[PDB]
Amino acid sequence: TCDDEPIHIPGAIQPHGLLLALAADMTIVAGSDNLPELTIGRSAADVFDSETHNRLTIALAEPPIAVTMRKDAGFVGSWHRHDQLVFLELEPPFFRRTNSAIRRLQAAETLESACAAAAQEVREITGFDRVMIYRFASDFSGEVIAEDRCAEVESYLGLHFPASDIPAQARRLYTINPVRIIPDINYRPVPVTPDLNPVTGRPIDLSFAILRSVSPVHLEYMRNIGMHGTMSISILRGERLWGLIACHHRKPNYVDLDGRQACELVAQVLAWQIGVMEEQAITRQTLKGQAIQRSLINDIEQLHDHRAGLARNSEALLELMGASGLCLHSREGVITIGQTPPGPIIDQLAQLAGRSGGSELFQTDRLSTIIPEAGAFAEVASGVLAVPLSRTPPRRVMLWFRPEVAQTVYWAGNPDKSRTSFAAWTEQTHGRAIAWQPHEVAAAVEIRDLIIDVI
Amino acid sequence: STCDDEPIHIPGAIQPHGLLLALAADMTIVAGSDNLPELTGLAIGALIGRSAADVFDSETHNRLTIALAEPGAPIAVGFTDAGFVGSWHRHDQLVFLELEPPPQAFFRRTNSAIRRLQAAETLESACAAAAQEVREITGFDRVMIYRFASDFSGEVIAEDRCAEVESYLGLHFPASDIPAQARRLYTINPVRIIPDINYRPVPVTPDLNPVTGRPIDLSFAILRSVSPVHLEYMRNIGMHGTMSISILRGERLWGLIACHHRKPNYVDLDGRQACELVAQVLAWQIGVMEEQAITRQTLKGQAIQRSLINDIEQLHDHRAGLARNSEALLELMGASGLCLHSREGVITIGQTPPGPIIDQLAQLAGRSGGSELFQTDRLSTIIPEAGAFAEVASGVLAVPLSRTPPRRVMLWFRPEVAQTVYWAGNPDKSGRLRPRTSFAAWTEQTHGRAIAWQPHEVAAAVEIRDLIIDVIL
Ligand SMILES: */C=C/C1=C(C)C(=O)N/C1=C\C1=NC(=C\c2[nH]c(/C=C3\NC(=O)C(C=C)=C3C)c(C)c2CCC(=O)O)/C(CCC(=O)O)=C1C
Ligand SMILES: */C=C/C1=C(C)C(=O)N/C1=C\C1=NC(=C\c2[nH]c(/C=C3\NC(=O)C(C=C)=C3C)c(C)c2CCC(=O)O)/C(CCC(=O)O)=C1C
Repeated sequence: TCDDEPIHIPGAIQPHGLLLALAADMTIVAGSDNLPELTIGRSAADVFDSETHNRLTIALAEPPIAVTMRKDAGFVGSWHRHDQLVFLELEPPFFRRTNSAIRRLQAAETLESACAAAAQEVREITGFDRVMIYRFASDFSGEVIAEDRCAEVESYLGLHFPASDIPAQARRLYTINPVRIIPDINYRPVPVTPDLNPVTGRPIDLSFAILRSVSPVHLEYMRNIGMHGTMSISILRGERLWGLIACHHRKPNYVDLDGRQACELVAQVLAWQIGVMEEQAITRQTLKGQAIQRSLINDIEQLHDHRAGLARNSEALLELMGASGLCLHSREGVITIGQTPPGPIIDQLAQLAGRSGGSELFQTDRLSTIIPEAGAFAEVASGVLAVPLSRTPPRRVMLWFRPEVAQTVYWAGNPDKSRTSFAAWTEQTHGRAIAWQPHEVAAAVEIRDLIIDVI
Repeated sequence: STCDDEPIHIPGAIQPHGLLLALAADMTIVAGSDNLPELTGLAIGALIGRSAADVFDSETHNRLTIALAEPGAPIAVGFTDAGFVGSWHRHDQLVFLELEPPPQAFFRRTNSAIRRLQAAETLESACAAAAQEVREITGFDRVMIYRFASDFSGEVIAEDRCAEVESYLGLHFPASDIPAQARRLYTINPVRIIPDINYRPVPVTPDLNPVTGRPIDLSFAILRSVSPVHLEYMRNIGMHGTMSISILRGERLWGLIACHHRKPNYVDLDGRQACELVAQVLAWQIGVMEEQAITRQTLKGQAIQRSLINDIEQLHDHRAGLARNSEALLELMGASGLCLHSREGVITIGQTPPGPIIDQLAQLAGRSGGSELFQTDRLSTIIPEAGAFAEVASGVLAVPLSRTPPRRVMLWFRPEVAQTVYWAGNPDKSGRLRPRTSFAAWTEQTHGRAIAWQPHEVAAAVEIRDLIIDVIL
């Protein structure tokens, strides 16, 4: 039921800032009940006097911003257009550092040097007590991979977390609204009145609201963890939530707007910088690589036909990919090399192969989670790779697999849930095989590219 | 073409607008700008061997000592208590140090246009945005952006200039105007500013690396003296103040932000600090728009691909099938005609040349450069006798279907277009070497060229084979 809470229409905001919803050919309609007080539906040309309405409205009408109360203070004006009406949020009220951190983020050589640099700067620009960089694995559980922190605050590096610490609907949001901050986690929520879209006749969609009332479930989270000031930035490699810059603080802390814009730009930089390294390991490997591969190709290219060619040098080509066993799978011809799974090799994997192929391949570390009955066969089938020969179908799919490996994984303790406390706790992990990056995959691809020459 | 020979990293001099120091590990300053006599009282032969701190403030002394600790600019050199600007680096094995004379509103202007380049939907909407922003912040009379071609010749593809400033837009430039070595370092030294071009260079004394047997490598120098030829160049062009930024898409010199000014003009560190970022942000978008278009070409190739799947499912000869779909799929990639070359069967669909298509193009095909393709925009160039059929075969694109023997070949043909390109020059008219005196645009109209294939159009053909294969199962 975790992916079921509707967080985007919460009908409230946070007390520190105040916001207004207006009718677009500008008159103002639906009000946040955080701002009527220290300053109901109303006509919009009716804001500070023409200085901050008019010039700021025309810039909003045609194509950030800086903004007369009884109390006479000064606010920050951020906005956006969404579900067809005009939003406007208000919160209370250097350059070298930013560029030099790009300049350092550009020279960083390894994926760790990229992140601990990323982690480094956005702490030095929010002062936050802890700035962790959080990569998602495929199952979208995570691991804090690098970390930069003030002393005396507990350290969470190399630490795995449930996928559940941020649920499914929460994640589209961070895939589309790329940044979020709550300064005090014990803010008493101040409602929006009404929560009626006057336009679409239903609750106030508060999606690109950065003042939005947040989940009490994740409020429960930070009174647990004991950090009362928190912000994050999501990391987007091609519309996919790759990971998160999760910032923390023992005490509440506000980061002002142009101060929060810099934080994000860093993540964007890492979003190529990672993509830089994603691709130069992708060609550092195809080289060594060719030297030995091309050899046992000409040894499989002793093709009067292939099995006497391949399986003669398969005991060599098996050693390439951690091939505990493999299988050839044509609908008619299934050929095993090495250690064999028998019947749901054919139907429960090839149908499993190209369906939701998505034109990309299928690889998995776990099978008892992707096909439940693989649990009995973990000793030879705990993890599986498969490459289509391509149309859906005949879709003749080749596949290599891996046995299970007993690794010990650390956790913010007991992933067994409501949660309570997150001290270090070990789980021995069964039914899991050891992974793949493309010095095996790009080998595997450059296997069947090479094979397909069997014309 | 000695152009590519002149050693430019060791001019033996720096520029007057600042002063430079060369120091070893323990701050024995080795060489110095010959205007340093006017700075501490000592003529240069006396600076030599002296220590750093004495030259300096007690404040500024320590603040460099810490910056050097980390195994990167900018400190301030208030040294005695006026304020200087400290850009440094290690190079050779010694630590260089260059010196320069003396928030928010600057920086809103940055993201306002950082996030502008993020929105840009075309290159030209992006580069009249890059060039626009560079100009808003370095106030240069003219801000051009320069595209490098395959030969390292170039083209002004966008431009922003204040009115009154004569325009070099859409103009081509020879590959000689930036010779080999300049590029070799513009790849690695991404920035250069020369603020006056009739400046009298301040030499460094000595011109010796004490570290090794060399003159002084002024590679990472912002202050290094440039070639006199490139100066006679810009007296000719009529712009007496210039700055360039290198636009690097992944360690290949892609192009250049070349700013110009009628009179001299200076850009402080911050000014061109933000500007190094603009070419950075821009080298990014170029790669996004590049690859975001590979997805919308992969888009419209959908409906008409589905066409020839149903046409090989029905006919099960792909030739019969695809060559029926021929009328459209060779418009998809704007090809004139194509041909399918199986070493056994050559079937020529639409417009195509005869018997030298076979061997003189499939033995030219891929050279067993397995990861490689083949193409041209002129074929009369490479098979000279193809000049005869240059009317139907001027450019070509051609995909293998295997490691040679089997050598299956698909190939797309494009005809000859009379396109008009123009430049300053006289690209043949390019004792010492000497730079051109006139830069008025001459037009040339080109014999035997196809339209430029893009990865845009290439990604099309690329997908075709990768489905023919899918089907053949
Ligand atoms: C299934 C419900 C949840 C469980 C269990 C849980 O632990 N949290 C749950 C719900 C939400 N989390 C929301 C935001 C959020 N969660 C995290 C989790 C982390 N913080 C960290 O510091 C680290 C790792 C170092 C993790 C994994 C983060 C970072 C965020 C974003 C905000 C922040 O910076 O803390 C969330 C959304 C609330 C809302 O937007 O209304 C929910 C519902
Ligand atoms: C055969 C010798 C040379 C001829 C002729 C010539 O024109 N240049 C020759 C050698 C060098 N050129 C150097 C630098 C340089 N050249 C250019 C060329 C252009 N500038 C433009 O604005 C445009 C078009 C709009 C072109 C085609 C540039 C940009 C530069 C760099 C400096 C700048 O921004 O003006 C050069 C290097 C000198 C040095 O810096 O050491 C040499 C040797």
